[PDB]
Amino acid sequence: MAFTLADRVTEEMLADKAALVVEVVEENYHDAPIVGIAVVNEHGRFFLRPETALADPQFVAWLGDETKKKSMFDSKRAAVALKWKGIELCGVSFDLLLAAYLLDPAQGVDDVAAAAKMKQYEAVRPDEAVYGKGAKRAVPDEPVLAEHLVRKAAAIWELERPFLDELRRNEQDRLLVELEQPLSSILAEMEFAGVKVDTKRLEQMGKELAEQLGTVEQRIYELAGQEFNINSPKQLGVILFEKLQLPVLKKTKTGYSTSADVLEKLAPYHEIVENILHYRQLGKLQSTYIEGLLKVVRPATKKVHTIFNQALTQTGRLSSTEPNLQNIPIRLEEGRKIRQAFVPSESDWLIFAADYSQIELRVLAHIAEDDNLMEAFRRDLDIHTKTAMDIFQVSEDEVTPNMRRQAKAVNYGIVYGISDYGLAQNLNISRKEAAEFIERYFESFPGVKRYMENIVQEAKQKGYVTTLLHRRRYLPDITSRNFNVRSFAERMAMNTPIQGSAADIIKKAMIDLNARLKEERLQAHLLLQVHDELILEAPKEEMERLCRLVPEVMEQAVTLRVPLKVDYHYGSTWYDAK
DNA sequence: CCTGACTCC
DNA sequence: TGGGAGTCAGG
Ligand SMILES: Nc1ccn([C@@H]2O[C@H](COP(=O)(O)OP(=O)(O)OP(=O)(O)O)[C@@H](O)[C@H]2O)c(=O)n1
Ligand SMILES: OC[C@H]1O[C@@](CO)(O[C@H]2O[C@H](CO)[C@@H](O)[C@H](O)[C@H]2O)[C@@H](O)[C@@H]1O
Repeated sequence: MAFTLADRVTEEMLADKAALVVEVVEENYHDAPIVGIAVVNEHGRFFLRPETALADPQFVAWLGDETKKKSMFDSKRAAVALKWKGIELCGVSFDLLLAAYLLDPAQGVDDVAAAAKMKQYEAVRPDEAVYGKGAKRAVPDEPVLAEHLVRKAAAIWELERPFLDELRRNEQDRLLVELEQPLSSILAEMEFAGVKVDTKRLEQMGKELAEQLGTVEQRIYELAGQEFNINSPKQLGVILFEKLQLPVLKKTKTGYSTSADVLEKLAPYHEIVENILHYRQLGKLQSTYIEGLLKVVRPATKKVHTIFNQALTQTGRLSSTEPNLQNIPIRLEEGRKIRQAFVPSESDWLIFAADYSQIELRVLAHIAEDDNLMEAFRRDLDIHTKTAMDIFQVSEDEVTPNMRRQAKAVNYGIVYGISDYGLAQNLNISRKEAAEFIERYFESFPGVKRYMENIVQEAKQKGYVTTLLHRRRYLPDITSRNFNVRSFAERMAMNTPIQGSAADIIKKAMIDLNARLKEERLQAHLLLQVHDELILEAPKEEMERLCRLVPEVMEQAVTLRVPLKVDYHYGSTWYDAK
């Protein structure tokens, strides 16, 4: 494959359509080096040294010109790496990573060669083959690097039309061009902005937490009558089931289980299990949300810059890494205080948080077209209280707080394909009763039962299920003769349209919201998405406007057979936005 | 490296 | 024997 290893940018490199590679080899692309650039267009194939091209005013103009269209793979990686150099990338019209992901998330496409494999294109090597793995990873010599980047650009160039044609075939071209590609740009902005962190506060928390871990630890050794590694399920298992001879409720492939559920169930036998559960909660706060977080905060700006993986989950959700900012504690007050350390990036700005209320159950109502469930939402009746009345067969007055929490377990459990066994184990109740709860649920919401049956039938017939905005998931195990393998696929068939349609909706909301913020020239901007909620920061002056704009945009992103409902709060820290 | 903890939706 | 994720310590 012929290409020019160029020493300067020329006009023919700047055509109004091109495949572009802006190579960042570090997995975490924030403030990462760009090791090489390739361009393929109608006029030829070119390799450019970053030091050259990125200092060349014409090439920089071209990159930032939205009418000069680029086809790329993982344009967010390039856009963010470029942002860290103060260079704007616009005009990305095709992203091969996002296209491959929409066509089949199960393939786990993470490099151009893997995408190319989908169309039997083989004139390009896998990245791991060129760079090496683990401790062996290195940028090769220029001629080897140059050929690799050009081959990746040539592949994107040849593969664009084939991928667009299949997407169009699948009714997924708009999903790519109108949803995922614009979202990619919004996520790039979010990641690059980062979130500001009050490190003094975390370090203090860590100091205090270290004291308490030592206290709990020593008390556990007292109760056990022995020292051991409490963070070793293997050692813990010997203490519990051999030394203290507590009952063995469950084994894993490797040995005795010490899961939270098992330890909870052992509480009537020995008090130490409650101490141990507490110790492990504290240890995770320390290791992950104090120490782990502080490791990744940029010391001069005190910001953390997550990476949202847009092409990973099997249902269309994002994930968040290094650090994961989608699993910051909230359920326990001690852990929830971590959120006091997430603060606005400017003086006199505030954090604004908006969350969909029960979006999965509303989506289930919509998709199952169950009159009873639809009506409950149409009238905004508390769905957990409703399900309690049905599964316990009582009037609204007689529903105790605990009955509501059990009904809640049923409501989400049904959405996740739970069995009477799992429900009984989760609520620690009789399995006979758990079975009754489920039978009563289905008797009360017959449309949901028909949905579960129908969607499993559809998956068997088509080989995949689909979401509201035409995302798909293939389920080749759905007709397996093996009960376990088939059962798992059946649960995926039932859950994916629900979870994935919810993901579709919040993504569209993010796009609609950014349009409105820019439309109104507000300084407010998105910081995070946490599956069913959006977190922003803005000047304190803008709260009044956001209180109106943010929920309206989120609620109206799509129109279902039931309303969508959005709650929202704001305050001086993420913790206080409640 | 994998497993089994913890955390979130 | 409930869906979708990431990180950490221990082994
Ligand atoms: N028994 C339960 C309860 C909750 N969840 C989950 O944890 C998430 C958050 O649940 P939650 O906040 O409690 O939902 P709400 O309906 O809003 O509860 P509530 O009305 O009391 O505020 C859910 O999306 C679901 O993934 C679950 O898996 N099993
Ligand atoms: O850049 C995000 C994009 O890159 C991929 C590889 O193509 O994932 C890589 O980067 C992730 C973010 O740092 C890492 O978590 C990872 O392990 C690495 O392979 C895609 O999966 C992702 O969408």
